[PDB]
Amino acid sequence: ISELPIPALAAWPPSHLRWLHEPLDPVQDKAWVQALPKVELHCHLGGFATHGELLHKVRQEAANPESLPPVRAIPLPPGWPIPEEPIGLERYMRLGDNNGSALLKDPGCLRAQCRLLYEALLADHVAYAEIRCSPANYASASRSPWVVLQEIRNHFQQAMEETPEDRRCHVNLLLTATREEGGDRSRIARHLALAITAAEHWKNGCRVVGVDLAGFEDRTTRAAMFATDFEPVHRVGLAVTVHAGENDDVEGIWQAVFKLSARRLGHALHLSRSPDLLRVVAERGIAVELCPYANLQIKGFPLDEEQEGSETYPLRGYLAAGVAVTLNTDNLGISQASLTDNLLLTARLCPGITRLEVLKTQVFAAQAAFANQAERKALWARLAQVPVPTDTEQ
Amino acid sequence: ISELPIPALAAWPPSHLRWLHEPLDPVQDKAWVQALPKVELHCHLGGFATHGELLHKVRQEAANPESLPPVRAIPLPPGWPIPEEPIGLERYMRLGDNNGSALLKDPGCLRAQCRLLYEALLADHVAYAEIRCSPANYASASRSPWVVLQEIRNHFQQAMEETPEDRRCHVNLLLTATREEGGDRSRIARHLALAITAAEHWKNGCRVVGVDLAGFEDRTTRAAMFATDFEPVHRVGLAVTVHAGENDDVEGIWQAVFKLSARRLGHALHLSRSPDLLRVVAERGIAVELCPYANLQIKGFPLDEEQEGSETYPLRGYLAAGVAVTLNTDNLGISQASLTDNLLLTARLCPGITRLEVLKTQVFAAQAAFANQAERKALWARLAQVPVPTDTE
Ligand SMILES: Nc1ncnc2c1ncn2[C@@H]1O[C@H](COP(=O)(O)OP(=O)(O)OP(=O)(O)O)[C@@H](O)[C@H]1O
Ligand SMILES: Nc1ncnc2c1ncn2[C@@H]1O[C@H](COP(=O)(O)OP(=O)(O)OP(=O)(O)O)[C@@H](O)[C@H]1O
Ligand SMILES: [Zn+2]
Ligand SMILES: [Zn+2]
Repeated sequence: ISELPIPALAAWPPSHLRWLHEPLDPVQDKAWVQALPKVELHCHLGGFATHGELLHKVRQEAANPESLPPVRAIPLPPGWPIPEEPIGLERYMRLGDNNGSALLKDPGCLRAQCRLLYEALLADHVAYAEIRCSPANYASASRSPWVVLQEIRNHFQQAMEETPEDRRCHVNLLLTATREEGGDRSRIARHLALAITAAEHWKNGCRVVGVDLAGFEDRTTRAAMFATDFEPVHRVGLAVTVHAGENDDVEGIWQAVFKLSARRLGHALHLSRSPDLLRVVAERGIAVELCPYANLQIKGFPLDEEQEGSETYPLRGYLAAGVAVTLNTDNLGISQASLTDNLLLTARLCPGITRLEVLKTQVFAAQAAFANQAERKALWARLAQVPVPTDTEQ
Repeated sequence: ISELPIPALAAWPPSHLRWLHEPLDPVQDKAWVQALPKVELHCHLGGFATHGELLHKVRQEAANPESLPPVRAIPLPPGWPIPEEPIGLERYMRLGDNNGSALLKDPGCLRAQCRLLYEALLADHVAYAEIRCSPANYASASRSPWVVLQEIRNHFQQAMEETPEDRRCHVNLLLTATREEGGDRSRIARHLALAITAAEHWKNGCRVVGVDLAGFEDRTTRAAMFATDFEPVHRVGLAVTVHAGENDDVEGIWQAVFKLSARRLGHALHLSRSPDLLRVVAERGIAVELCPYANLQIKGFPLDEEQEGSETYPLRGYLAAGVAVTLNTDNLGISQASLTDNLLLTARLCPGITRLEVLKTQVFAAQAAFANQAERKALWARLAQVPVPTDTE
């Protein structure tokens, strides 16, 4: 009874505890996961409303209809959101080209983008969310990166107050310090200085809690970030996550843990290959952020297999090894899947994934979130309200 | 009830749950604290038997009795274990000199030091212990520091194997860079190469799990530590622990976390006066090792107060701030107190400390231990068996 992730599970009757240990059903437990309080740690602001009906809602409320770009032709791959074959990362970023840099530069569009995304987290029962944005991408000749960040913060801080404290999601912001291919270390300096300033401007409500080192790949300009000077970042309270995408080495991961002092790892799908790194990543507490849909589409994994094969999703292996694994959505729009579909696609990606392990990935995320003491106790008190099962008759 | 540390406490009757939240009593709770499955993270091998009956049980086992040095007369202060005035740190170390490097160069005395200490951990109901030692301090012209360490390891492993699994204390070894370091980078290089080699020799039973950078408290050896590459230590899997304490050098602790990648801080008593550093130490999980008796005897703290002041023992503040705080013995011999007596003294150091806060320091210690997945899965299964209270009210 001392292996349950939350203390409230121990106070259940044996009928339900026996139910927690059976495999998750991706066709019947759709309603139990939905009511579950989730925790999002990898969500990109500029990828929420990329195509469909939400893209029109964002483009409709623009403050400069004349400035809005035309909606270019972005055809989704067939079988979407489960493509016939993977599409890659470069070809995956382009599906969200109807929204982002060239759309959200409109102050009006940014309001709907930040307010429609909060309504998508609330609908999903998210209790905590770290949103990732690049304010320097949405700036113009009259709106500096600090002005855009001011707006983004208060757009989420406004939605957070118009919501009852019982169902209120808590949104925090991560500044994606992108390793620009075309931009130089000037871009990094501005990004790291913007987070250090924001990391002390706000102490309550929406806060800038860390920096996301996207572009950690490209081990040719190695690294323009391992020069670092990240010590100011560490002394102001900020936390570092490395967006280890599009790469299959282990040396970068080693240097992110011990030179960058990173606390989370993004899309670290090849950790089991090196068991020495896997043991360190599990004893130091480093958290691994996995995105089921975004990974099945960029990389592609076997679906509905009946055995843990060689090329299977590493979620179950990570859990066995002790790694603190979390499940996220990456791009809500670009992947067309909410935080519930991703936790339900796990049943088909990892054969045998128990529905108790789902609660473990949520308890892990609750410990890997860059929240403060007040924010944690409010998050812990909301995951303690785990809903009771739906179908236990067999 | 989400605040309960141990999932097993959720299954207690509502009558007892209120008992936990009541303040601890350093007298009537002895039987309950004495039976708690405890975790030891700061215990020195060379400070176990410095005086008394134990000091002679060790000397009476040396293979070369004639080689034993004469038993000096070390006068313990009056009041001891609880002095009416602190004796400083340098006096504290000299207080134990009938044991340690001078005595434990004999294979017979060393064998009786690693087995009498294991009997003190069992008598105290310890389920996990990390013991720190300096093999190079006990080496002779014919006994290499690796020969000493290989003997120390097998004395504990042979003691652990002879005890039933359900009552067995798991002992792990930390290699300590002695406080007299920095002089030569040759000795800190032989020290880190011994741990990298030991961290691969043994993968089961008693293991070398980390290195303890003592002397960090000094400035001429803290730069030698910052000039030495610790990267090979991190790749092997060894963890790093640093001694804080008398030196209230905030800059030292900052660099020990982000340069040496330290996971634990020893005697970090001045963290509250640095609110910025107390947030990083409380959000990253860095654990703080506190020694209630070794801290009352080296620094001195108010006892039996009624309400918090401005200089009381910071264990209450640390816990509120979210810091992961552990309680240990430091030197079990030099201080006449076991792990049970250090937990009970917190009731006098910290006014109003709750019986649930005591059980938290043992869950914090369990998460701070440098044990692996197998060791951890067996330590949780022993902390979950928390004894039920005696009176209940
Ligand atoms: N999968 C990924 N791999 C690498 N970098 C990524 C990835 N996803 C996002 N990024 C980085 O995040 C930065 C911010 O992207 P975001 O999704 O917030 O929208 P955006 O800046 O409006 O988009 P874009 O530049 O594609 O039009 C991008 O510039 C890119 O550097
Ligand atoms: N409070 C402390 N602060 C700093 N260093 C300490 C403290 N207590 C012990 N040490 C260091 O711990 C190291 C190991 O001490 P231990 O108790 O194991 O005895 P020892 O070194 O074998 O004994 P001896 O000093 O008789 O040779 C010593 O080198 C000492 O420098
Ligand atoms: Zn991403
Ligand atoms: Zn010590």
